Amino acid sequence: ASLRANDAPIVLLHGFTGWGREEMFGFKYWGGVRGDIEQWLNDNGYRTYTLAVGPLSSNWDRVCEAYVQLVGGTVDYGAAHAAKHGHARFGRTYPGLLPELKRGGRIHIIAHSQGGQTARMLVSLLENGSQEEREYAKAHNVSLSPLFEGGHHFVLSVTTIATPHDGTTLVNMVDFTDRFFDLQKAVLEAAAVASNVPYTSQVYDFKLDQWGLRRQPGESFDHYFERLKRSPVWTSTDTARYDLSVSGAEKLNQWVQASPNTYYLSFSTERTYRGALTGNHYPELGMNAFSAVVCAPFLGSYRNPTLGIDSHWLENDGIVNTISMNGPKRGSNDRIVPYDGTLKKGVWNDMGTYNVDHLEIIGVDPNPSFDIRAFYLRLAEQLASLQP
Amino acid sequence: ASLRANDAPIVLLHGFTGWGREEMFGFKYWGGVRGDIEQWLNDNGYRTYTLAVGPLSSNWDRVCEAYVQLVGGTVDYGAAHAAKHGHARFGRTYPGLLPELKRGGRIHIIAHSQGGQTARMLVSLLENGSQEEREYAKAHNVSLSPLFEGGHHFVLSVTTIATPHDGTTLVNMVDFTDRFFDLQKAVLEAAAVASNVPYTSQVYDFKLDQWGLRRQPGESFDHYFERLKRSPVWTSTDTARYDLSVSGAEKLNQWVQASPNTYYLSFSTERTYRGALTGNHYPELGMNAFSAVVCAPFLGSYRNPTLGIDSHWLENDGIVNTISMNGPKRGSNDRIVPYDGTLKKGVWNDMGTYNVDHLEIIGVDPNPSFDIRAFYLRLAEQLASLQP
Ligand SMILES: [Ca+2]
Ligand SMILES: [Ca+2]
Ligand SMILES: [Zn+2]
Ligand SMILES: [Zn+2]
Repeated sequence: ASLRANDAPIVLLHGFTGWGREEMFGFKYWGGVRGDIEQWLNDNGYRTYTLAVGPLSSNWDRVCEAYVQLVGGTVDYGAAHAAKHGHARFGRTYPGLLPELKRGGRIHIIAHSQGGQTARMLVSLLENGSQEEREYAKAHNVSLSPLFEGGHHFVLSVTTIATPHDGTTLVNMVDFTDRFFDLQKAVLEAAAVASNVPYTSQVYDFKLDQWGLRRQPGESFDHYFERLKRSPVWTSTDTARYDLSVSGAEKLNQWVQASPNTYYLSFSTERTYRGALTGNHYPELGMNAFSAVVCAPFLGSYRNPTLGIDSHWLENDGIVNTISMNGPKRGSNDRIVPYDGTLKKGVWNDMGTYNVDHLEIIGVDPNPSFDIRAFYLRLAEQLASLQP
Repeated sequence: ASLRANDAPIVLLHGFTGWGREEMFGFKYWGGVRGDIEQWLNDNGYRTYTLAVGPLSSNWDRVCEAYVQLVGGTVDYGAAHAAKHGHARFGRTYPGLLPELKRGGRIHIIAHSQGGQTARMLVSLLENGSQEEREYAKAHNVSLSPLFEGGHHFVLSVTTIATPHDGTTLVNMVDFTDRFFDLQKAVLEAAAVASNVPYTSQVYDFKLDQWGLRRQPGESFDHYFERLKRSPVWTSTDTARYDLSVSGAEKLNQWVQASPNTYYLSFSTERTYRGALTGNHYPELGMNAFSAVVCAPFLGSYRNPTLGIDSHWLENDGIVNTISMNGPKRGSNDRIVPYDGTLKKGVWNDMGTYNVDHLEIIGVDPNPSFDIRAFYLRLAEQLASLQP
């Protein structure tokens, strides 16, 4: 084995789709059709909790919501940020899953997809806060969340799985808007939830209290998504959509840097093959059907030489280009090193590339030759082994 | 399709930025980074020409310059106007793009931003002349341009695109003068022209002979613009700056009326979203960067109750308040009617609001979701269908 060297709990964080345990009739994002990842970890002695933040919201907003769900309180988005983007300053209120974070407890965050951007941004906020929010607060005389002060530190490690640290070219597809929401619908269907029914109960809450957006009594997911597509959580720059783009991701990278206090681990995925006498990449047998028909072919061919989107960008997992996943590179100075058997603090420990697609790595799409329980249990044992 | 009912060629007219086909070396105002709109219309059978008048000059001066660019001759600003504002009576001399117009036939004018004011003014002069220039000429025994005589029905239609018919609140910003010249600097840089380089060749000629202003070869645009800011083309009432203001635009609307023999079409643009609880408008992802940072915020929040500049004025395309675009209203009796399939004479046929910004709509800023070719080919086809 490795020997347990820390007792930090694990916290799970989803991407641009995702929801809590009570949502979606209980079908879990972390485990999908394969079972319940949190429960398996807990059952094996690794305390684990799950976060639910806005799937379409910006990394900043998600990071504010996460802090509040972890420590307890009302989501405070920052008076400056909120004035700039025109949404409320305050979101929902949470009991707090781990109030010991205020007195020295720490955590391990395991994040999938965009969750990896959100996790990085939370560590950077904890540590350095935000100069702009500090200055706005005193100038306008309003209160200020401790999150924007800096000098807090409570994340021992961040692990990212299939994260677009450098963006994904998928956002450059012509009909990206309609295709992105058809993807949402496909994930709904993997969970046995219909997109043409006005469910009285909520089932998938987008957490859009700040923008005043809420599914209406009598409205289906089809109709809701048509409104979301025309609303600020899709058309502004304060969105997941902007942060997912190669250029948006680079801007985030310019200010969200690795902390020397925190171990970073990265997992990459791929599920494509290289075509004959082309550099193009094509979806492998078994890739989730939606991505195989709709996303994988564009991802495996779109090039932009002027921007450095070359041959190495075409390999993908059906949603994100594989090269984007080992850690932030564009607009960043973080260091990335191949895992060599000893994890190191303050740099990206590239744990390699797995032959599994974007939704398979979380159980949402089946893949019987992928032993997902062993993957997560082994990751938990490594996290458990990190020196404090 | 529809049937063609006139042979009237199309003439393109820019706004408060704009330059000739051979200027800005090749980078075209009409088409920018997307291509060359005049060329598409020509290659698709729609005969088309391009005018280039003083970008910062008053609508009157532009109109006079436009007249002479079309029928040929030496520009004539009118002796009364010239002595009143203190600039030369005569400007440049042109061969004429369509001297045949002097003896019959017609044109369709498609004009963007302030070109729309200019087009409306040309039509009014063509049809009514100027009583004032008539009296002056007679009282002083001096010659008179046929432009001021009246009785010339050269224009079959005027289509406006993002025109500030009731003005734009941008002019009310605290540092409008400095920011306006930064806007010019930004359009230069979109064509790759630097503002700190002492270009020997003209590159972008402001066509300010009447005022004796011209950039000295080897003078940078930075330096030139500094002189323009302190010159009459920035400081007098005979300028674009004044006609683009709310009161200036109301004054123009008080005398430039819709002619009964001409079809007017307006296209409106918007690229902002409404804030959750402020009524304010905010720039959408994708809006050209200069506007999004420097202009759209002020536009989407500036109100002046005294003048009825309301919540409805806040929606914008990054340069002009959208409500200003469907046609003249402040100080006008023109009738404006939503398009219902048939274009009517002597009124404003409001063709709708498009989700495109001020520069995207002429191709100067990119927007892959906007099919700019089809937008122009459809319009041309519609203009070709008009019954004279
Ligand atoms: Ca599969
Ligand atoms: Ca754009
Ligand atoms: Zn926000
Ligand atoms: Zn003048």
